[PDB]
Amino acid sequence: MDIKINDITLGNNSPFVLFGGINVLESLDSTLQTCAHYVEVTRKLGIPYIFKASFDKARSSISVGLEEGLKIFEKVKAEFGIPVITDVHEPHQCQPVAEVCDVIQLPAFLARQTDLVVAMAKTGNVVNIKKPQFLSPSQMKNIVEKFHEAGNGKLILCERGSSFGYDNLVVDMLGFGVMKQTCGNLPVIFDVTHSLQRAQALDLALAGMATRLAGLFLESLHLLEDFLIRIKALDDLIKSQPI
Amino acid sequence: MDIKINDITLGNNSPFVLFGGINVLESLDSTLQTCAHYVEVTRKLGIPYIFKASFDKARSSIHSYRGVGLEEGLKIFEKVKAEFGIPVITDVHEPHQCQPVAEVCDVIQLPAFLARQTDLVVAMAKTGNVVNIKKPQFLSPSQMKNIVEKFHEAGNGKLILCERGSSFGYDNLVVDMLGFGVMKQTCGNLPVIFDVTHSLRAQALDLALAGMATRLAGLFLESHLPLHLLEDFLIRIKALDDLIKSQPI
Amino acid sequence: MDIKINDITLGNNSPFVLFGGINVLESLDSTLQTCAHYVEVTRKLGIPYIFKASFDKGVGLEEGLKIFEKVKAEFGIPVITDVHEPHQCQPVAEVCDVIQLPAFLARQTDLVVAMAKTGNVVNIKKPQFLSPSQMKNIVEKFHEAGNGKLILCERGSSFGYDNLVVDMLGFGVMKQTCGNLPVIFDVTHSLQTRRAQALDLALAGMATRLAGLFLESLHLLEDFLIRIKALDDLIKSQPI
Amino acid sequence: MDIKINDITLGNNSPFVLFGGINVLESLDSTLQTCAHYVEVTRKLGIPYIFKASFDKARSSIHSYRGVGLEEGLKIFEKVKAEFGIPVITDVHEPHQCQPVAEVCDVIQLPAFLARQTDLVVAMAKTGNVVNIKKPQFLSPSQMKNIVEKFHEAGNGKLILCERGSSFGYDNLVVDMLGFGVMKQTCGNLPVIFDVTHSLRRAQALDLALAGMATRLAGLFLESHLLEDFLIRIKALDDLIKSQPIL
Ligand SMILES: [Cl-]
Ligand SMILES: [Cl-]
Ligand SMILES: [Cl-]
Ligand SMILES: [Cl-]
Ligand code: NA
Ligand code: NA
Repeated sequence: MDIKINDITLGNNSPFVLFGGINVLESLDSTLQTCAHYVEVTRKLGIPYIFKASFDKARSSISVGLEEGLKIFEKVKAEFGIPVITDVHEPHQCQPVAEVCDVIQLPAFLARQTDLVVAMAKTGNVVNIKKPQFLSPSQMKNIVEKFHEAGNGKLILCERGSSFGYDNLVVDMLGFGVMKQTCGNLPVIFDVTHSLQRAQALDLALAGMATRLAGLFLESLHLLEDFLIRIKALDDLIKSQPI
Repeated sequence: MDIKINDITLGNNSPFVLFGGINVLESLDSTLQTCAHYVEVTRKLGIPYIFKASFDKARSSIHSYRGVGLEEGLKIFEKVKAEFGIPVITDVHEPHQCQPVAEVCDVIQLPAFLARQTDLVVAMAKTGNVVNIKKPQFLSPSQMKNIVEKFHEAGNGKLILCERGSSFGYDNLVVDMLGFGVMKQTCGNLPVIFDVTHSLRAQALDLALAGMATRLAGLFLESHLPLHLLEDFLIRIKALDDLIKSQPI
Repeated sequence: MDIKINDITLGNNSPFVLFGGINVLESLDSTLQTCAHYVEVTRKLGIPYIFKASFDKGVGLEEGLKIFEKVKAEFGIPVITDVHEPHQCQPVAEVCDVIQLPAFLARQTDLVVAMAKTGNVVNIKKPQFLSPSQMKNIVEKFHEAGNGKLILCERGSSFGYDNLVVDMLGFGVMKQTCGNLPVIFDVTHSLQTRRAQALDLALAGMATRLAGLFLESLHLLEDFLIRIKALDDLIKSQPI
Repeated sequence: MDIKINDITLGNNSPFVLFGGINVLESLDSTLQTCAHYVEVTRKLGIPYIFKASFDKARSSIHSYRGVGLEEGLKIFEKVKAEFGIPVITDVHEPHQCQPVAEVCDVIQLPAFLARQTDLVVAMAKTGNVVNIKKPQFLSPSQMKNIVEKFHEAGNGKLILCERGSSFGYDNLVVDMLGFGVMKQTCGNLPVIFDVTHSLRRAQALDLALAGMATRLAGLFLESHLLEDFLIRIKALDDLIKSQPIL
């Protein structure tokens, strides 16, 4: 199943879409500068692009938030004409965030919170569902089920690694196919950035994209360019072969 | 460090406290009947007892009943306290809930999945209430100190640390019995309690006895084990706890 | 199921047996020194005791087996050692009451068969990568090769990289699926990924009701065992 | 570091080499027939190929056939080499097997369960042959350097590291795609190959094999027109990856 995000087509048999941006919105000018760089690189390589940012470091020490965050996203969308993606944490956030942000993201540790699931679904926006670090990939079916029961089928599934002992993550490359097979071939994307815990990012990205995926998260010599050239070469090859 | 909870002393070298009750508040009379059975059995055996329930929580389907909700839940907690004279514990998900819940409930509980969330931590801290911190299944025991430090910074030192197992492959939990000691040593010997119900019956008994062997402040369980085998179960736990606690560290 | 080892009754509802000794036999005099201490401590505590040692990581099988014979003569206790080769099993088992399948060799069917054939009691070291519900597959093999006198020895489970964790639920899974054969707990291996830690882990494991405790390890052993004995005595006095 | 295995160049920046064949040797006829299929497919695609089989090993039942044994097994290997002109690989379990096996078999393989058995390591090293070290599922990739050091101390540096997956809770194996790089960085860029079969459906094996090979590896190891379609896909990805300069 493909999802149309403005003029972008996202699907497991389409050319991969890059999701990327900043960890957390600090200011308008630093956001616009970061987004400009991604746009420039993706444009010249011909890779579709969706800008990503959080308005919150929710876990940091006692060390811009919603209304100002949305203002910045509005400007990003005006200047560059691309879609954006952000995370939501509470039901009450969903409708106002969804008014501006094309894709809204369910954090992996909140995936069981059915009140947030309902509030997200109700917006009718495209939703990115991050897989919990503890969950079998065949269990993503059950979260997909909830969204469908809540009346939203515009769903993206997002790998971010699995718990591996204490304080470590491994990515099970078999999980991609399991999610595609059990969840009706919804777009599957790979959060490489959060899976890592640094040519390691490139190895990981390439291994994941070798399984035939809709897209990838990457965080930004011209390292981003160098990575994307290689990922695009691999993606183009894989997508040119019959499934 | 011990924590006083009304007349109860909670401490890693005190007689274990039972935190027990039900999953979600659904009905007043049913709550009172279940609580009555806990109270009756714990009184019979001389075990300190704190009644547990959730007023609002996610279930396995989007429309399964989440509980009576905050306003009716606190009314039910009030009736439990008035009838039985015992402390109660409940969880919260959002900062706005922290004050109204803390006014009524003796212990407030930070769900394991929210335990790294700063805004909720600060809001819970500022109630001044005793707080039960559930250890996320994806967190190492030496990292509990980071959560404790946030609470300390925000002015609240009355903290309990609650084990509920660690992710082990897919869809599975193991409880590291060494984690208890790591939490004691790294978090200033705050009370450590063991949620055997969510760490998973012959099983619950084995796992409870193993955990309590390491010398813990308390045991945390839900029933709907089977309610009637509670006395059998608690007899064995109290036996072990009394033996362990009666020997010097 | 209980197993008789000479005068000892080994079983999940009998008083726990200690397996303990030295890593590798280096000399006769040394062996007798370490063993005498274990015997002296355990005798006064009333804890049945089986002396454990390897004959090669040191002195080799020829010298090793003479040493073991001397231990048995002097002290009158059973002994336990690992075997690595099918040919070794018969000669070793003439002397050593219990013979041990190393964890790394657990899938080596020709050793299993050669061990079974001796009719000796066998200690099966559970690999850290084997689940407790798969131990029944090793037990199957020994049963088909005609030997049912098996002890299952827990050593911890792989937990991410390097680290080990002991699943306290695995003890019960092994009892239920392997016909309640004696289960013992190698607390030491489980740790080498310390005094206070070994005590907590040993107490926790023995709280699940086990046949024995297995150590790869001013009066630390005696004081450790007092505590373990107290727990065990309590647990074993409770109806199952 | 590359390794020359007759006319084959094995290394992390060379075209991938296929290792595969049969589980245990039974007869000359049976062996030649399976090996012929591998040879035909790999020759048709221009993929270097090393035939694999065991002469003697444990099975999943105590009375399953362990294989034809050392003497007849080596006779069969000799004939595979003469008939097809390819290198072969087999595992050894005992120091005393190492010399005669190494007389015939181009690569000798250290089973994962024996990875830390010093006396076998030494005996394997002393043959001077190319050695394949199977990485235990309970050993981390940074632990492989210790095995490598043993071999080096015993005088043999012609070593391949073979990934097989890692223990992941109960029963499951996961392959850490990051472990390949760790092994290359810590072990002097010795050839690393991927045993995709133990690591575990054709669909599944394909995904996993492609993922591993995307990290840039010396070879692919199978414990076993289907093989053709599979290899066509692996070669496509390998050729692409290998054709680009290392970043
Ligand atoms: Cl709870
Ligand atoms: Cl959790
Ligand atoms: Cl041992
Ligand atoms: Cl292995
Ligand atoms: Na030669
Ligand atoms: Na040679």
